[PDB]
Parts: sequence; C-alpha cells; structure tokens
Amino acid sequence: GCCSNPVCHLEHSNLC
Repeated sequence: GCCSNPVCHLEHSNLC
C-alpha cells in the first residue's frame, strides 16, 4: 500500500 494495494490506491486516487 497505498498506490500498490488496488483499494488503498482508490480511496486516495490523487495519491496513486
């Protein structure tokens, strides 16, 4: 995580 988990990535998609 964050960007490397698909869920934590999308919760803050600005941060992936």
